[PDB]
Amino acid sequence: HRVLIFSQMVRMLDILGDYLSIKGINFQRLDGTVPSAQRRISIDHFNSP
DNA sequence: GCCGCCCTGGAGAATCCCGGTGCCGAGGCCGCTCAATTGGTCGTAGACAGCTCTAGCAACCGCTTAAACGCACGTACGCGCTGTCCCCCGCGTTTTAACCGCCAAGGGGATTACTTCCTAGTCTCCAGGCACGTGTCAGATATATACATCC
Repeated sequence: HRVLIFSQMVRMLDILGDYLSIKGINFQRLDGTVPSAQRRISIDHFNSP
C-alpha cells in the first residue's frame, strides 16, 4: 500500500522530509511553496504505474 | 748695622639650626528659626472585578504583478600628480586702549513688614453646544428618442 501524510504546518513536513532523507525512503512532498508545474510533475510521478 | 720682603698662627664676624611666640584657614560650638516631622482625620484615586466588542497574531493558502536582482557594457567622475601664484603666517616695531584704581550723585532693584480689595476658586443649577444619526433635496451624470444629413 501507498500512504499519504497530511499536516497543517510545512515545517513539520520538513521534519518528516529530513526523517525520510536520513531514513532513505523514496518520498514526495507537496505544500504551498511548490509551484503548479512541479505539482503536476510530482502528481504524475506518484500516479505512474 | 739698618731696612725691606716672605711664611705662618689665633681671634673677630657671617651663617645654620632650634625654640618661643604671633597670625591665616578651618572646624567645633552656640543661638536663632523656619521648615520638616508626627499624629490624627477624611475623601477619593486607583486597584480590582466583570461584561462587550474589536484589533492583533501565528501559521498556512492562492493569485498577480511590479519590484528586486543579476549581468554586461560603457563612460563619467573620483582621485592622484604637477605647476603656480598668492595669500596667510611669522616676526619686528610702534601705537593704543584694556585694565585697574578713582571720584560724584542719583536711581533701580532686592529684601522686610504692612494694609487692602479684587479676582479667581468653589459650589449649585441649568441649558445649549457638540456629537451622532437620519429624511430630504438640488446638482451632476448617463441614456432614450426625434430631426438633419451623406452616400
